[PDB]
Parts: sequence; structure tokens; C-alpha cells
Amino acid sequence: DAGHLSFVEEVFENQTRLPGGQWIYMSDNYTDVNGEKVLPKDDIECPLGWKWEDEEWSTDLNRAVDEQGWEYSITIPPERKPKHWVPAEKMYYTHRRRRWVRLRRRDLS
Repeated sequence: DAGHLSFVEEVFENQTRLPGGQWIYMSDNYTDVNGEKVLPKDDIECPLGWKWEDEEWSTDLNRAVDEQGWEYSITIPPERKPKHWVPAEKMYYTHRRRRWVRLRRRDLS
């Protein structure tokens, strides 16, 4: 009854392609919201003292994503990376990502 802290981990699965081409995996390929590498979701461990509450990672289709959980972008060059993501695939989009989440908890007592 001391309660627990909760935290939802969030990581992004990234893919790219050439216009009109097939999607493939980035070098990093898992990152956070802004582009920094993290490990593949399935290899991600809780910090010391925490445990997973959700049995599985999940991807939330109520967000602005397509029916498989992807949002899409393109780099608009003055910029160095994608900045604005959208739910619909268009043939000239070169980047896409899928947001995966999983709840963990830490008991206070």
C-alpha cells in the first residue's frame, strides 16, 4: 500500500526507402522520439529496481499513424533529418517509424 511509480517506455522502430521503393532497416533502427539510438525493444531491460507491468510491447493505433502503426516523413533540405511526421504513405516519402510502448513499475513498498 505504499503504492508504486509507473513509467511508459517509448522507442521507435525506423525504416527507410528510395521513392517508390521497398522499406528497409536503419543502422540504429531503434531510437527515441528525436533520433537517438537505443536497443531493439525486445532487448530493452528495466532499470534496477523496476519491473515490467505490460507483458508485451504495444503500438497505439489511435495516434496519427497508418493501420500497421507507421507515420511517414521526408527530409526537407535545409533540414538534416525528418521533422514532421504524417499518417498516410505517399510514394515520395523516404522515412517511416512505429512507436512502441511498454509500462514498467517500481514499488515504493
